[PDB]
Amino acid sequence: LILKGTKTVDLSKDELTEIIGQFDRVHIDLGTGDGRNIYKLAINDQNTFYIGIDPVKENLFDISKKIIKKPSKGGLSNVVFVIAAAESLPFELKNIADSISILFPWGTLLEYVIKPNRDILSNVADLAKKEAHFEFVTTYSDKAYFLSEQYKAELSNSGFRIDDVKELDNEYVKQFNSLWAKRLAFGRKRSFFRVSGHV
Repeated sequence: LILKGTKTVDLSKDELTEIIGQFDRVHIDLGTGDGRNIYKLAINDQNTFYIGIDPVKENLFDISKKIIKKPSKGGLSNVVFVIAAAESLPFELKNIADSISILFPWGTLLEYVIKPNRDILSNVADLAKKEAHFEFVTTYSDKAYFLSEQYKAELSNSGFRIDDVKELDNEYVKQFNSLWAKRLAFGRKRSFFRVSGHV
């Protein structure tokens, strides 16, 4: 279940394996949103295949129509948008990612990362390969909680070993091309949190 411009089509496990073959790394961005964060990641690193997952295709149409253009007009060969939700990830993505990111999640996905929801995070952990680097960047209102043993033990029980926790400012977030990230970055002073480590 992927997007070819504004049209939804199927991609089989084989086809995907074939594509991933021409790359040394595969990164997955969950709840990718409007696909801009992923777009910038890919354009700056042609040695990685980027998979942006999101349950709402309407928000992906623009970038989706753009990545499919010829390279001369902003097209990209290392991107694919998957239409799925954290509650039910596609089995084809099992044990495939070298790295995973969840950037500025909203709604239920934010809840799953913050609570945390061990079951849901467990399913996300299944998308990563043995190595697997991960990054969770969140914000709620405009750091000790994430460094607590409780949160650390729960994420660990889900397959996520925290190596670092950092509090980022608007200045940093101003770097993201996401319209959602920019609204967040350009507004009131706000606190951002990045929990990162390995699977």
